[PDB]
Amino acid sequence: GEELFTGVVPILVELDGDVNGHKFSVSGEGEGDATYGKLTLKFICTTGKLPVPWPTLVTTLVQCFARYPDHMKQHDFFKSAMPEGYVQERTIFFKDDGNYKTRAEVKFEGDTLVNRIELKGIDFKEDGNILGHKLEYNAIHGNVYITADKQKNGIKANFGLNCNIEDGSVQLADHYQQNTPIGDGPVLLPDNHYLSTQSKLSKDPNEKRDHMVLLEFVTAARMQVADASEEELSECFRIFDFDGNGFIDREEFGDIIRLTGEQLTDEDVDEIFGDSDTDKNGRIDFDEFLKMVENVQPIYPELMGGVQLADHYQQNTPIGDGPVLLPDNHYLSYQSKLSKDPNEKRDHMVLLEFVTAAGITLGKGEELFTGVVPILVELDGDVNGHKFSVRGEGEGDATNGKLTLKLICTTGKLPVPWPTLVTTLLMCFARYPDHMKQHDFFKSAMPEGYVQERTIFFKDDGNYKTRAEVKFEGDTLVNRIELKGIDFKEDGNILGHKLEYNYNSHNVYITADKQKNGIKANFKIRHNIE
Ligand SMILES: [Ca+2]
Ligand SMILES: [Ca+2]
Repeated sequence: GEELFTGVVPILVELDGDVNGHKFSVSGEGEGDATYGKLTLKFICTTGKLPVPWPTLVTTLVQCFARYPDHMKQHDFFKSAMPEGYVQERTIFFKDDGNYKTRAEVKFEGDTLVNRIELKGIDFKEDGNILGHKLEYNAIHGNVYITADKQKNGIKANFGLNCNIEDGSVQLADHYQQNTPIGDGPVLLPDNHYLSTQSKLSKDPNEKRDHMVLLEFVTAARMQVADASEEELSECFRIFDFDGNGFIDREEFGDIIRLTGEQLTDEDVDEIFGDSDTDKNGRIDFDEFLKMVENVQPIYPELMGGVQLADHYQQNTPIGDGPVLLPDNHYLSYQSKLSKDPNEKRDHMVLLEFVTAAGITLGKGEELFTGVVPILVELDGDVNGHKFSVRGEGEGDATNGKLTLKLICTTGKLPVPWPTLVTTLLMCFARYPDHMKQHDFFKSAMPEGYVQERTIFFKDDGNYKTRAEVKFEGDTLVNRIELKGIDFKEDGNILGHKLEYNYNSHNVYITADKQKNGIKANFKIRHNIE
């Protein structure tokens, strides 16, 4: 016990850095107010031009200023180590680039809180997104998951931080953190929890040097099921239970836990599954899931926090009278990269989709997709009376389950966010493994093609109804769509444009519909809000 953080405390930050031999120094000053979770800092590069983007360094450049609510004061390791302070060490893995390693001492000198850091970066690409300065200068946010490290009298933390790339895509930085106290005195060791962190980056008009003004909020939180509605907990469970049978099995848990962060091995996954399946029946029931949400703090905040759910109900029917393949149950694993063509002036979306068939253990018109195949996409839509059109082109590569599209709004400004149309705007380009080729309805209906219909239910907002014909005209695969949307809120997340420009991974669970000579599927899409 000793909260030197009752009122407003002055901060000093000093960083000495070396990334791929490019050395630099940063100095910062400002103030922290713990009782709100508020930091205000200005940082100067004192060595001229900073050889990495400012937002890569935000996390390195004072978690002692977090606001711990009254029910969590006994979980604040950071303040408990003051005034002698703590060592903070990290490794930060930039996906498809290099890594930073950092060591800092955070402590009081007089009445000023000081963060002193050495940072070493290696194996960066000289023209990747970091050394090539291809990151936007925006705002970053995330949740820092804290667990006790009893053996060092400290804490560990892990989190994935996303920063926007200039092309509209998203750069992942995987953080592994360790804190240990400098002095010998007692410290608070916490239950599992997280810091909700928002960072706002701006410039000072009156500063010539390379620099960053930072406004940051940090709030401690701990997920408790008692703080969520039956509806919210049901939804969360259904993300996991994507085959709809009412229980979570090991294959399901595998895929869906890996959406909470990139940091889990097959063994971590076996361990959490084993610990959550309290009666050892090989499935996680609803009650077991409730306790697993408190035990594994990332589950709810990462799957459902700041997320607009979109419930998809889908049906596919052949256009021709020819024989088709009606599959056994299975799913399509989807990953999606959204970006922007820097030379297109119209409102548009570049969409890259990776699609592979899974979920059956090894335990005719396919020939048309051997084959890089050109695509045409045409959508005409009406949402709450707002008319629009999209027209696009690209290519599908079935054997790598890859497709690329550029999609243009030809009616000016698109009155809904582009991500709400991703599922509407080519399942025939899935890669079906060799043991599942007899389960690929989509290719089997080509060249005459299939009708794809859906209803999409945006939680606490309106719905889209869609009908598309997917077929070959010549050597071009064509998706033609009508969409009708009703009962949207004019300032909800769709018509108010409050959805981020990125996309999560999802599994589409497919079952046969023998009575229609087709298939159906239902899946939940998770759209990030802001
Ligand atoms: Ca299930
Ligand atoms: Ca069980």
